[PDB]
Amino acid sequence: NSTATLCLGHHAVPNGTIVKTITNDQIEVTNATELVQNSSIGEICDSPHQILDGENCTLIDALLGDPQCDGFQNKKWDLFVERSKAYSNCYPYDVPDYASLRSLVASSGTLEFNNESFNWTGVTQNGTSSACIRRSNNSFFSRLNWLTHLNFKYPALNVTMPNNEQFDKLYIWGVHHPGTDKDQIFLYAQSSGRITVSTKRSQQAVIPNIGSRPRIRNIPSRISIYWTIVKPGDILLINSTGNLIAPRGYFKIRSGKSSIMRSDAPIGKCNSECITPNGSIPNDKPFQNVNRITYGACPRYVKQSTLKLATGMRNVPEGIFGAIAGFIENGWEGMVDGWYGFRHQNSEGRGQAADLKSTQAAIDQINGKLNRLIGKTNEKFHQIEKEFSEVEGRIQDLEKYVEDTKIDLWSYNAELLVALENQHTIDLTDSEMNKLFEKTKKQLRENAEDMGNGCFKIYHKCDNACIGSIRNGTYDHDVYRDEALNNRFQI
Amino acid sequence: NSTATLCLGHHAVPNGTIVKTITNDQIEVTNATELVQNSSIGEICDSPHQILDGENCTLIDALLGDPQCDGFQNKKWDLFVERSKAYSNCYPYDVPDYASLRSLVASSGTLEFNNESFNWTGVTQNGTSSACIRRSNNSFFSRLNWLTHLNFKYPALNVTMPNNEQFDKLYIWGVHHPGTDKDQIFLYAQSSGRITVSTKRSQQAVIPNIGSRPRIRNIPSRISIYWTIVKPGDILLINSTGNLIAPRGYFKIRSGKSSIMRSDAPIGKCNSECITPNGSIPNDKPFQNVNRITYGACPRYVKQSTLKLATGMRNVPEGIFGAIAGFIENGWEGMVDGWYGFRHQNSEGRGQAADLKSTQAAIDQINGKLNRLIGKTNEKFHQIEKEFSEVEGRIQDLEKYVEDTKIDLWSYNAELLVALENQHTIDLTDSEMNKLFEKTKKQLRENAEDMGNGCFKIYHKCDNACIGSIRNGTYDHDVYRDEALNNRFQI
Amino acid sequence: NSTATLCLGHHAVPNGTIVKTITNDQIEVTNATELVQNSSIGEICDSPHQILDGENCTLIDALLGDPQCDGFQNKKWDLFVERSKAYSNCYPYDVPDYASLRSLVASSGTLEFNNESFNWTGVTQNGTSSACIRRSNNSFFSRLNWLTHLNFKYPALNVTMPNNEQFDKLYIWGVHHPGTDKDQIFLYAQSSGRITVSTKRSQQAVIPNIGSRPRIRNIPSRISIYWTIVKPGDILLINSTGNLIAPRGYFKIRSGKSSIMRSDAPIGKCNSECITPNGSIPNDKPFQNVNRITYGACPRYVKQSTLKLATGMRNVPEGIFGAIAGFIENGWEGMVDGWYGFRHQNSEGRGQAADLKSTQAAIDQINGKLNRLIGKTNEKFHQIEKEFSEVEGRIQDLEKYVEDTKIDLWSYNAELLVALENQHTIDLTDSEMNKLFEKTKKQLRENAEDMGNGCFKIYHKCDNACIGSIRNGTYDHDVYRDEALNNRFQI
Ligand SMILES: *[C@@H]1O[C@H](CO)[C@@H](O[C@@H]2O[C@H](CO)[C@@H](O)[C@H](O)[C@H]2NC(C)=O)[C@H](O)[C@H]1NC(C)=O
Ligand SMILES: *[C@@H]1O[C@H](CO)[C@@H](O[C@@H]2O[C@H](CO)[C@@H](O)[C@H](O)[C@H]2NC(C)=O)[C@H](O)[C@H]1NC(C)=O
Ligand SMILES: *[C@@H]1O[C@H](CO)[C@@H](O[C@@H]2O[C@H](CO)[C@@H](O)[C@H](O)[C@H]2NC(C)=O)[C@H](O)[C@H]1NC(C)=O
Ligand SMILES: *[C@@H]1O[C@H](CO)[C@@H](O)[C@H](O)[C@H]1NC(C)=O
Ligand SMILES: *[C@@H]1O[C@H](CO)[C@@H](O)[C@H](O)[C@H]1NC(C)=O
Ligand SMILES: *[C@@H]1O[C@H](CO)[C@@H](O)[C@H](O)[C@H]1NC(C)=O
Ligand SMILES: *[C@@H]1O[C@H](CO)[C@@H](O)[C@H](O)[C@H]1NC(C)=O
Ligand SMILES: *[C@@H]1O[C@H](CO)[C@@H](O)[C@H](O)[C@H]1NC(C)=O
Ligand SMILES: *[C@@H]1O[C@H](CO)[C@@H](O)[C@H](O)[C@H]1NC(C)=O
Ligand SMILES: *[C@@H]1O[C@H](CO)[C@@H](O)[C@H](O)[C@H]1NC(C)=O
Ligand SMILES: *[C@@H]1O[C@H](CO)[C@@H](O)[C@H](O)[C@H]1NC(C)=O
Ligand SMILES: *[C@@H]1O[C@H](CO)[C@@H](O)[C@H](O)[C@H]1NC(C)=O
Ligand SMILES: *[C@@H]1O[C@H](CO)[C@@H](O)[C@H](O)[C@H]1NC(C)=O
Ligand SMILES: *[C@@H]1O[C@H](CO)[C@@H](O)[C@H](O)[C@H]1NC(C)=O
Ligand SMILES: *[C@@H]1O[C@H](CO)[C@@H](O)[C@H](O)[C@H]1NC(C)=O
Ligand SMILES: *[C@@H]1O[C@H](CO)[C@@H](O)[C@H](O)[C@H]1NC(C)=O
Ligand SMILES: *[C@@H]1O[C@H](CO)[C@@H](O)[C@H](O)[C@H]1NC(C)=O
Ligand SMILES: *[C@@H]1O[C@H](CO)[C@@H](O)[C@H](O)[C@H]1NC(C)=O
Ligand SMILES: *[C@@H]1O[C@H](CO)[C@@H](O)[C@H](O)[C@H]1NC(C)=O
Ligand SMILES: *[C@@H]1O[C@H](CO)[C@@H](O)[C@H](O)[C@H]1NC(C)=O
Ligand SMILES: *[C@@H]1O[C@H](CO)[C@@H](O)[C@H](O)[C@H]1NC(C)=O
Ligand SMILES: *[C@@H]1O[C@H](CO)[C@@H](O)[C@H](O)[C@H]1NC(C)=O
Ligand SMILES: *[C@@H]1O[C@H](CO)[C@@H](O)[C@H](O)[C@H]1NC(C)=O
Ligand SMILES: *[C@@H]1O[C@H](CO)[C@@H](O)[C@H](O)[C@H]1NC(C)=O
Repeated sequence: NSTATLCLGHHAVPNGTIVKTITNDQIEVTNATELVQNSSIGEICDSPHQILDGENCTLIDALLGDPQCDGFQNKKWDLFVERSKAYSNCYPYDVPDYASLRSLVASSGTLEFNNESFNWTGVTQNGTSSACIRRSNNSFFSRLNWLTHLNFKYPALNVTMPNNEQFDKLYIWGVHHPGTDKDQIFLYAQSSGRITVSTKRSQQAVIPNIGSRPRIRNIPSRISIYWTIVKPGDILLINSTGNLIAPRGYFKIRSGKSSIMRSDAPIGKCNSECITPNGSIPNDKPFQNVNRITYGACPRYVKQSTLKLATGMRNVPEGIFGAIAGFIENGWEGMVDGWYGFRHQNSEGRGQAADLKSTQAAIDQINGKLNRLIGKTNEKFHQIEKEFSEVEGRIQDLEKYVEDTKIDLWSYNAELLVALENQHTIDLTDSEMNKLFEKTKKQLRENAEDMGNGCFKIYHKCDNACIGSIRNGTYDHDVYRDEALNNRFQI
Repeated sequence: NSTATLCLGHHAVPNGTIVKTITNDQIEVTNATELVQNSSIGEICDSPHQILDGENCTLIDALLGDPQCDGFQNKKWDLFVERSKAYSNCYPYDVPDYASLRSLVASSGTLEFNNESFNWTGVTQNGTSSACIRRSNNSFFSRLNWLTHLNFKYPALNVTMPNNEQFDKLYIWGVHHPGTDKDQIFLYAQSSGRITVSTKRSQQAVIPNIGSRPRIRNIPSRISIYWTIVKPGDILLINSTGNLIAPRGYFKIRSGKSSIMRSDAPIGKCNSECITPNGSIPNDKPFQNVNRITYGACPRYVKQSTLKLATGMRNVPEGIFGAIAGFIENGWEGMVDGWYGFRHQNSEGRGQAADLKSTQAAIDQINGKLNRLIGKTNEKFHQIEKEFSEVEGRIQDLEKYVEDTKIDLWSYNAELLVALENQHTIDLTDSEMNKLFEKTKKQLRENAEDMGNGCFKIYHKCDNACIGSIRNGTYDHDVYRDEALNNRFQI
Repeated sequence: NSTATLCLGHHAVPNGTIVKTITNDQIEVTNATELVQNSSIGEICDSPHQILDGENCTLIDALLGDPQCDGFQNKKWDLFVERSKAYSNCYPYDVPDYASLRSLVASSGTLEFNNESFNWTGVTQNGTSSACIRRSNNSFFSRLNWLTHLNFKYPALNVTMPNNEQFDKLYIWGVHHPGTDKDQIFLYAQSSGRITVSTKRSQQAVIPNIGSRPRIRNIPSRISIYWTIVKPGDILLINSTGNLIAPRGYFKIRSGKSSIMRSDAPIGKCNSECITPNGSIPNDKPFQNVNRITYGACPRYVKQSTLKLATGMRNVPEGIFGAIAGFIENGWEGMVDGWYGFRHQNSEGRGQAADLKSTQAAIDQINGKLNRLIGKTNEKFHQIEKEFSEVEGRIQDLEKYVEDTKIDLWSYNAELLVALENQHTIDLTDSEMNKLFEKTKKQLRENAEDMGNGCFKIYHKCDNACIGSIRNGTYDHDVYRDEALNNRFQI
């Protein structure tokens, strides 16, 4: 009562959160934040990326000109979205290395088509069919020109088209495989058939194959689709003695941030940077567990479903410096205006006051970590395919291995980051507590002794103004030293 | 002698181990554990994975039905093991994209075969040869049907088989390349030859090639092998005007954890989760240096041959807090019952006692690290090939680049992990020493002074019970304070 | 004046450097070092790697024997350098899977050619042309043998060459595609044409294709190039009924550290381990931002343009322990002979002296980090291509994805490394300051008090020798204790 008590302490909360550290699988901190995005809003937002809903059409079909896809002529996109309900409703076709054509078009991001006046003298043009109905009338692929005999003849062709432009030209064309020699003759006069299209730096030579294939919408014949790119100064040369499905011009081909994604998520009227096939996801967090397939500024895909980053000190209700959860027995739930503070007992009563500077010092360091982690995601656009409908073997093994390797390495980085950061956050908060204790100890000089539990026995009368002077660093120890020394060193 | 001495200290061992840290390439700790598995027991354990020793046969040969491999019919496996002594002893064949077929079968993990009744009217069946001897009699691939002319004719074929099942069908078939036009005629009547097998979504068209190839076991002709997968609702259509080696049915194809590995390690009767081509390896450690090729729950392959994780404090025989290898000059080899402790000298003699709580605190943190690192390996099954017998160029460059990239990134993670963990382990053990010293200092209050080497000069008579009271935290400093103050502050 | 003052402190500089840490985006340290190499000297040094400047020739052209490339016969290289000004000046040719052939030759690293005596009876040899002029005379590819009819006939060929050597043989050959049936007849008698070259383990069957292609230097015909590798015990068998461009022997094929790089950097007379297409770069730093394409012992490519590693303490002009930028208000710019030191004031004046041991302790730890980071780069030779002139789709997507994945993971490692190291460097330097303060405090025992700003009020007369005794650890506190106690505990 000719003394006072001044206790240093830290807050605590009733609702702590369990986090992982380097040394401990489960340690409770006052607060934490989730680093793995685990949910989607279920819609693909139409902003800020130019979305193109394929709806009933695949990219290839819109490219070829299946009547169902006429509304897609000359469209551009940042992301083309293919629905699984999609289906082709024209002449049956295949594409050798389909995936590569789909990819290069997707990545180009435009269906811009220019018509070119090819010299088809000696042949019938605009071939038409019952399996490809447009406006209730028999039609064909809008971008392709089906050549047939004219007056029962079909001469050799040797037509050229030069690229005298400042850009690349993308040609799409194909070969017809009739189901019967009857049809071969009926359509092309001759029995055989041969197609050869060349440039200065390439040649693709195709030999038709008459034969039966299982009928698709009642058609047993097939078209095989091919592409060739012609650069400025180069020339397209197309030779044919049969079966040639002719281009009507070229597609502009670009390089940019365009791509394509398989999804059945509906398009919504909203704005979100990151798109997955499950829908758009917020990109505030650095990691996500929604889908390895993403487009835009996205958190990185990891295996974990949750990773909590501590944003507060260890919670001790009721560190390397040994203050928090050490010589200070527990935290103060009644301290809600700061993280660290003072409790005192003197002649005028018992009080509690937060220390702002130590509180702010810890908060700033924690916000420093958050600043490095939150809202810093990176943009990816066209990548590789990561889900597959058919067995292909080698190349598919490689593609899957690459993505699995990547994911394990990112999942490792995420796990280690959080464990290291959390160990460090618990240590820095213990350190700020220790610094406050140490600073106060030095202030008191010979006027007080450390009771070993964060409390100082102050060996002189110390009213509220006196305690206040200690808390704001204006305590003059010389004023009380004589009083304190006599109380300390007596019998 | 009207005083006592109490010294704080830590153990040390005669046999220290050198580890790496962030700041030091070679620092000695009391104990460490090896994180890189560097040895195999030389055998592939037959448990707990279903092992299939190919012995004399490659997977493809067991698939085709080389008489040598009859015992393999309809077998399943988790891991198929190909021996290098393996060799084919039937009709000479090649497979275009051999590696992809080998892969998809390996990954499927079953040789389950169902026979199908194909309508081969107009042809001779069960063709047979001298290069493929079964039961001492001329035979052929058990799963293939060699068609030849019947009565010197060989009509067009147009046979269908539909998939009306709930699963995929895998068809294996092939084309015969006779060495002479003589043989072409002798076998198939006609001079030419043509094979076309189709589904609703595919077509593979093959044209035979008569010609001589260097004789393998005296045969200059060859079979080329092909495969096609037919899904539910789809149909196989096979057209042929020559040279068709016919399937006798389909293989069930599955998806699972199956794979294949090249090794000459004998199969042992033992249980081990992780298999390498050198033999099975323990998977307690997180890393391994045995082989980049693995199967099962395996440590990750890294380049280092050794990485030691400190599991004890710095060894100081004869840190950031400056206690261990700092103001405490050395450790105590005579302390074998704890890591940290007390030595005293008083009127009753000199003694040493371990402090359990500080010892346990360091041990728990170290076990926390071990828990994150030991026995936590991850399962990989079918991957990519990582050793190659032939030059292939581009794709092989990519496969090698991917694995080399992966390995360097894991080797980096391993190196950094151990350096960080070791720096931290040395620091946390120094910290526990410091906390014990600090706690003891506070206990003694004004009754003792810090001599600067971890020892306290206690300024009062302190018998064994008194020293004991300090060690178990029951020391009442008020009892001795008058005695201590008078001894401290005299002349 | 019956007292002295002894202040503990650390240096500071006028020219600090901003670095990143875990908790702070911008913190000033006394010194830092750059970890990202951002510049090239613009030349490719001809040492210590054997450089081969392709100059006007591509690797393939030197391989085939384009007259322009005669000087390259049988050359070896560590790194072949292709110039963009390069051009072919012989018979127009293409290579299917050009990139794979270029790669395997590059990786082999030799143009060693042995001539082989093939039995070409029944044919004319040494075919020659106007598009391939050597010594002012019509010539051909030096390594190829253009076969034509002899006396208007051209029999079937069935020539063998066996590998009875201890090494692999690499055969290069090709097929001629005449522009007219006229030329086909003129050159090869027959109308058709067929080439089939085989080994015991392979067969490549080619069918020529008569037709027009856009003329390259006035030639509309083309040669297609192929390769086959024959191992010891195996045999080359080449059948042909037309159009065969024959090999004149084989290339030795090796395995080693050879590769190829596209660059327009001039070759310089200098020595540098690391080569990029921009020129050689120093490899002292662990990372580089110059080019993802490298050869030799190179720093790793990362995205950042700069990463500064702190090599000094926090700069405080005018940490977890709270000494530097904590209870010590600022550093001393006037201390240029050490990092930590003593300032005193006594009867004889005011002085400053560096403490070497604490200075050396921090410097050693920092050099420990530098030793792990500086001059430890790793050797890579032949890798994958990373820049592309044509759209290819799938495989190119995979190659680009792999490199982009790798780069992001290394850029992550670099960013985290520096942030962790810097946080730790700032903390260890604060720790050394704290240890020095703590050690000094203990030395002084009851003779001094901590004023709270790193300074001790020493309560006795302490001349220069006395202060000196404190700095070199020979201070005997017992000598002054009576004097000090009386001054401390008075009124
Ligand atoms: C080969 O066989 C298939 C199936 O038996 C034939 O295709 C069928 O043709 C009939 C008309 O005769 C159609 O009604 C069926 O719908 C077809 N089935 C399928 C699965 O496409 C085919 O015509 C035969 N080939 C030849 C040349 O006759
Ligand atoms: C092409 O040449 C090869 C090798 O000279 C011939 O193959 C040989 O045929 C004889 C029989 O006449 C066998 O005894 C040899 O063992 C064969 N050698 C090899 C390497 O296979 C082949 O017959 C020739 N082609 C033709 C059509 O006669
Ligand atoms: C196919 O057309 C091309 C271009 O019209 C022809 O190639 C030209 O041939 C003339 C000679 O008649 C040359 O002067 C031109 O330089 C050639 N142009 C190109 C682009 O190569 C080609 O001859 C035609 N095919 C046939 C069989 O006549
Ligand atoms: C703890 O409770 C408070 C008050 O209800 C709340 O604001 C805070 O978010 C809670 N913390 C956690 C981690 O849920
Ligand atoms: C928990 O931490 C996060 C991140 O700093 C913050 O947004 C949230 O407000 C905190 N919760 C409380 C109750 O302070
Ligand atoms: C898509 O096709 C379905 C039939 O499969 C049809 O009902 C629907 O109206 C089509 N949608 C559009 C936009 O054409
Ligand atoms: C074919 O149809 C297109 C438009 O559908 C037309 O521009 C073109 O002139 C037609 N060709 C012929 C030969 O009539
Ligand atoms: C393929 O089979 C059908 C039925 O005979 C028919 O297209 C034809 O006969 C066969 N192909 C050839 C090239 O003869
Ligand atoms: C996203 O879709 C995948 C299937 O493509 C599914 O496995 C995953 O659970 C989905 N995620 C969410 C959050 O719905
Ligand atoms: C320090 O506390 C005393 C006591 O209440 C007060 O009078 C004084 O204004 C404070 N000083 C500062 C700088 O706030
Ligand atoms: C040190 O020696 C003891 C006793 O022989 C032994 O148990 C221990 O394993 C040794 N430590 C090392 C790292 O070898
Ligand atoms: C060394 O550490 C390992 C891991 O904690 C432990 O298994 C072993 O018993 C330790 N050795 C000694 C001698 O304590
Ligand atoms: C495997 O083949 C060798 C001959 O190459 C033979 O000696 C051995 O008995 C065969 N093993 C089996 C299991 O058939
Ligand atoms: C061919 O042999 C199999 C069994 O080896 C038999 O089931 C089949 O009936 C035979 N075919 C003919 C046409 O005899
Ligand atoms: C290939 O060479 C041999 C020997 O003459 C024979 O098979 C045939 O004559 C050649 N091929 C063709 C298609 O003529
Ligand atoms: C495992 O096999 C590889 C060769 O495939 C060899 O380089 C390596 O040394 C072997 N490891 C052991 C531990 O035997
Ligand atoms: C503390 O030590 C004293 C002295 O030996 C002993 O009597 C007492 O039982 C100890 N207290 C505890 C709680 O063990
Ligand atoms: C600071 O200045 C000194 C003297 O000019 C110089 O040697 C040193 O390199 C400078 N530090 C930096 C980081 O530029
Ligand atoms: C800065 O640090 C680097 C690396 O230790 C060193 O080379 C350089 O001399 C230092 N600069 C000064 C001025 O000490
Ligand atoms: C390379 O070709 C150019 C013409 O394109 C020529 O001027 C130059 O002399 C050539 N250089 C060599 C080394 O042949
Ligand atoms: C073809 O030319 C080469 C050298 O240019 C010569 O060795 C060879 O004998 C010639 N061939 C003939 C058939 O003259
Ligand atoms: C290709 O076109 C040109 C011009 O007629 C010529 O080479 C030939 O007629 C065509 N090809 C065939 C195989 O007829
Ligand atoms: C190196 O070359 C690349 C283009 O290949 C260029 O983007 C980069 O800026 C160059 N780097 C330097 C340091 O010149
Ligand atoms: C310590 O300092 C004193 C005072 O100058 C000096 O006489 C003595 O030689 C020093 N001791 C050592 C070991 O350098």
